[PDB]
Amino acid sequence: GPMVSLAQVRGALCGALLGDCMGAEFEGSDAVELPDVLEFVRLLEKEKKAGTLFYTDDTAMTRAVIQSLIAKPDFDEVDMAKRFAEEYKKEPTRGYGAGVVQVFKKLLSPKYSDVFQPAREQFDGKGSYGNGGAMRVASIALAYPNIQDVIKFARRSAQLTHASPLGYNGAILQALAVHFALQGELKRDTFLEQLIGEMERIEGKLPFCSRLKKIKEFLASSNVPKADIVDELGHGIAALESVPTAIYSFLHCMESDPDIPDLYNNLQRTIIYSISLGGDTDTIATMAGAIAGAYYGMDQVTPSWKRSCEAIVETEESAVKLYELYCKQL
Ligand SMILES: Nc1ncnc2c1ncn2[C@@H]1O[C@H](COP(=O)(O)OP(=O)(O)OC[C@H]2O[C@H](O)[C@H](O)[C@@H]2O)[C@@H](O)[C@H]1O
Ligand SMILES: [Mg+2]
Repeated sequence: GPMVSLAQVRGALCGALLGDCMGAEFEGSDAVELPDVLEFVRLLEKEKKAGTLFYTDDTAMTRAVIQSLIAKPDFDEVDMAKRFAEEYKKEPTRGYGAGVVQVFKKLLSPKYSDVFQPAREQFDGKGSYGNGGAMRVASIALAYPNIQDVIKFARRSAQLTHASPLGYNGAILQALAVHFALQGELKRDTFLEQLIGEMERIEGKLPFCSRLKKIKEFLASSNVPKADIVDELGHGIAALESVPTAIYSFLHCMESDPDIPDLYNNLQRTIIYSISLGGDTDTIATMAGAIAGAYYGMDQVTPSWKRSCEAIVETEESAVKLYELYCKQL
């Protein structure tokens, strides 16, 4: 349908920033109540001062990825690794995982010449199964039209910290989700078909595909409890329990949720619903918000919501530069 607009590249970046900043406020609290979320959102819209919400590691790594792609459009993983590690070093308290810290320490030492190696040594050679690969990967889909490029650069961006296939395939799936959200206004069943299609290839036991199948099920039900969603899809720091959950959040909120006032637009709905799931609300909201931002575009990123976020202005700016990458690759 559409060729991809700047509105959609902005959409996706602001969506992710929103999901980070807002979901951070409920993170690690795993009983979250939708009433608390709505109450927070109302308070947010009335805030007199701007920039009251600070972003976390999710956004910090995101901006590193973007500065790398801008600087090295061809994709330079050494450059990207350098940016990750210096970002960590500049702002180490933004919320990073306890494991991934050790990667940044290693990459910052003279001791390593292979940038993938520290990630390979995580957890006894098995590598991290965490969602930190996925939480930052969106920009790959915004910079690279060609799905092949999206897959291999998602893998490789992720592999700088997440050496387990659980870790890097989560990053691929989340980057795919954004890719297809972008390519016109796809229908729910087509969107899933695409994702199952690509992940059956990439994976083939079949963890992500089975979660993705589980998702197909849930969208054929109506009034699915949050318990059931959390039970099957998860709401965890593990990529396997967050990426599919974020994807489900996005698809669900294409339609009305009886419990969320219809005066909230689709992207708002998506963020509110993500946070209501609890767990790692931060990373799930940032991922779902990126998919939703790519799909509905900037028009659903409301002035009252976005003015609350740290670095909103810089985010909007960076999207123009991402957009130019995208346009170059066509
Ligand atoms: N293979 C493994 N073996 C044992 N434990 C693991 C393994 N993989 C992960 N863990 C556990 O997973 C934890 C995180 O793995 P990390 O690779 O540090 O971090 P991230 O970048 O994925 O970020 C994950 C979230 O954390 C932040 O809030 C971010 O904002 C994300 O929301 C470890 O400390 C382990 O207990
Ligand atoms: Mg975080």
